[PDB]
Amino acid sequence: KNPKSDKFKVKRFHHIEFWCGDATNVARRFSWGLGMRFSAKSDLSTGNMVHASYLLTSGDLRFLFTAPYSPSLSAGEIKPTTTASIPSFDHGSCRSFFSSHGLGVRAVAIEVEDAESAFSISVANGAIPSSPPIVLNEAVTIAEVKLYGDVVLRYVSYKAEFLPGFERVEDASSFPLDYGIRRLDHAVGNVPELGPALTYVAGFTGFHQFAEFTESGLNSAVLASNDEMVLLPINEPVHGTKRKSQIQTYLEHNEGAGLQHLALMSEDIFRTLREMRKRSSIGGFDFMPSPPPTYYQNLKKRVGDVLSDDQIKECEELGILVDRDDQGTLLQIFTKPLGDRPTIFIEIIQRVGCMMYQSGGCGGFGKGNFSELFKSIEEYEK
Amino acid sequence: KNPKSDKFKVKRFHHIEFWCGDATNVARRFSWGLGMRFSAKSDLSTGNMVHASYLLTSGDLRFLFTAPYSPSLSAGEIKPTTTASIPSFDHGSCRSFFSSHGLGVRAVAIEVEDAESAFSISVANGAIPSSPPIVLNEAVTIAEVKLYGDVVLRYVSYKAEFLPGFERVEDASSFPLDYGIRRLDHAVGNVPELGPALTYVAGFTGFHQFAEFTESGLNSAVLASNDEMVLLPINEPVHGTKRKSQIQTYLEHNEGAGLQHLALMSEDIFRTLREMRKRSSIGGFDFMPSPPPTYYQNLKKRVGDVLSDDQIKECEELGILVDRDDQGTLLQIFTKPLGDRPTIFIEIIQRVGCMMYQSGGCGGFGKGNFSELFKSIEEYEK
Ligand SMILES: CCCCCn1ccc2c(C(=O)Nc3nnnn3C)ccnc21
Ligand SMILES: CCCCCn1ccc2c(C(=O)Nc3nnnn3C)ccnc21
Ligand SMILES: [Co+2]
Ligand SMILES: [Co+2]
Repeated sequence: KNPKSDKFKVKRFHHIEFWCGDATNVARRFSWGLGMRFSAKSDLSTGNMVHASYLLTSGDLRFLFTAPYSPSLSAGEIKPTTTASIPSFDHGSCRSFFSSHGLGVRAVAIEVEDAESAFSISVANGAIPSSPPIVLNEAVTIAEVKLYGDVVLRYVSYKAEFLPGFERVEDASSFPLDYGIRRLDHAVGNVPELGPALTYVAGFTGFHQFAEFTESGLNSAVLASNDEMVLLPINEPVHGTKRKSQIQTYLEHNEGAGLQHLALMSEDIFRTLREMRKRSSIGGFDFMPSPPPTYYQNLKKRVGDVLSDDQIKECEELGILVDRDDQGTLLQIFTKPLGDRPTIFIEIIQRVGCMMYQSGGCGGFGKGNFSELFKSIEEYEK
Repeated sequence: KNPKSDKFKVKRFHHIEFWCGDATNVARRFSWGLGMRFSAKSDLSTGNMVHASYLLTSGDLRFLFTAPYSPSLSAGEIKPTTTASIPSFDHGSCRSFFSSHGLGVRAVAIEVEDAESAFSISVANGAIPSSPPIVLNEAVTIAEVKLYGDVVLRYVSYKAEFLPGFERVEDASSFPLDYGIRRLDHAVGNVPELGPALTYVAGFTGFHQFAEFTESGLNSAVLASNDEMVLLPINEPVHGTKRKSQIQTYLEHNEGAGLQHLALMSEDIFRTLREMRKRSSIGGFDFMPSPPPTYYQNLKKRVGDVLSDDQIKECEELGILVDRDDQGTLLQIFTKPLGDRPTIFIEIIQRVGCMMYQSGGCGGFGKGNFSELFKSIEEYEK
């Protein structure tokens, strides 16, 4: 059941912002590893004396990488006179975030009808303000509230081309990489306690529970906007298990709550994973270990309806996971952590079914793969 | 004249250590961009709870990228019980370095006969101690003194395979990239005052002046070991010029003195630059703007002895600079800055001449290219 209870008009995921120590090196690694184009910049060359910000795009997916310059470059500025293109940026907050968490997502940004209204309604409904609404060049409004840990939910609204003060990247520097990724499907937080986290976020957004999960080491639940295109799962650890909770491992290495993974939808997950796997050892991203061939021997018994044995053969080569709802089927795979710490990682997914356009969350989030991978591992020892 | 006055036995450049916020992303970017192999690691997976360190190699060139983990992972350790593999590492020093300078070189490491003797003699001769000699697994001794700014000169000596506690990288993760780079040729510091800097470094090493330079915006001089294989140039700015000194720009954006560039010798600079230029826009390194065709039209008049017109044609395609000594010829090119700030960059070089092996510094360091590039620019306006 979908009570359609959003307290303000939400459209789509807009962008994800990473706070880095060096935005250049992270952005170039991600660009090559994920096949994203360099599409906009705000930095010294555009007159920004405060922060360096580089935008990568693939389809509708927008990854922003930001790092501070020396505060000495902008010591004479005040907020009214700032050369920053993102007004919520703060040297001290950014350095504190990165020193505490390492490389990670600072902002999950959603496009709304009216960012000032969204901020006002959010705060009136319990949200903790982070950055008040600010109008950029009478064209875009941006506002931020706290989501979990040091991650903020960022509202962006446009009157009528990322942000004012960002310049389009010249095509000689913008190589048209594309491995098939097209949009952000969901963004998942890890927190120490799920109940209070859900009550807080659902409280100021009005997002409704879409799904929920629960020996796997976690409990989780998914918050969703009215049309269920903005999906915000949250995990908490389950203590006492023989194998230690990876949610707890995350919290320890991340120094508390934060964004656990970003799921990126591909229009052709086989092409995406072929392209990403070719680059894993030459600057790209590594993938989690493949499931045993038992898992794929069982796959015919569960999705032989949807995938040909040739297409299942291809899943086995690429190490792709498959799960199935009563409503749709999900193809998914997980990278190893994106940086030094065993914290944030990326999920590549593709959904089949729920045609009306495709409805959000078609096929779920892969809950069934906990059991079937444990079963497949038991069957391999044989 | 070479007074051969080293106060201790110096062998060769051993490695360069970068202090990063995320070693993973910088190391993968550098590996792809420069064609270096992932060859050793010390991190969580090897039991290091303190820092993540990844070693890249090409020929004899060794680039080390290190970042701190959360201090909470190692809060119960003390120096006698540390899981760090580099004993000079300190969470606070590393975070302070990176927050102040951004991505940069922390250590210029040279292999010596006896690192404890080298440290003792250095300090007895005015060096500022940074990390006392420490014996690792009765196999390697490491010690550090201050060089300039927050950069240290690191001594390493081996009794009889990077460092103890580092593990060789498994070949499945170690892709054998190689674009022709073979060793570090020289490493250059920028300081506010050259005299005191030279007096300090030459004082504790006994390195002798190899060369010196001086409207270009700087004054410089080169310190060299007995056989002139360890070359340590130092630059200071020249104020008042119409165009602002890039040495001064460095000092402002770096928050003081530091390492300006690393010159990497290639066994085939044409292959190296073809390979690096192919990757500039897909995660690698960008190069400084090419000199005008006038520069190459003049090149026949100065090195037509050494390079065929076909080989000069190839320099023009790749944007390679050429300078010439009375003793040898130098091919060189410069990258754009390696990170967000206009601070550290890389030079690719190849030397021809001075065959005995090749003697160090053959062809100089390119001083003649200041005039000839200014001349070539004047001739292009035509
Ligand atoms: C034993 C590992 C085998 C794969 C099990 N496995 C299945 C899904 C999944 C997610 C994930 O994608 N979780 C999510 N995404 N949105 N909501 N949630 C809760 C993250 C980490 N391991 C996962
Ligand atoms: C106007 C720019 C045209 C190139 C002029 N140009 C010639 C050499 C050079 C170095 C360099 O390599 N300097 C060095 N290396 N070792 N010692 N020194 C002093 C660094 C930056 N621009 C340089
Ligand atoms: Co997921
Ligand atoms: Co040089």
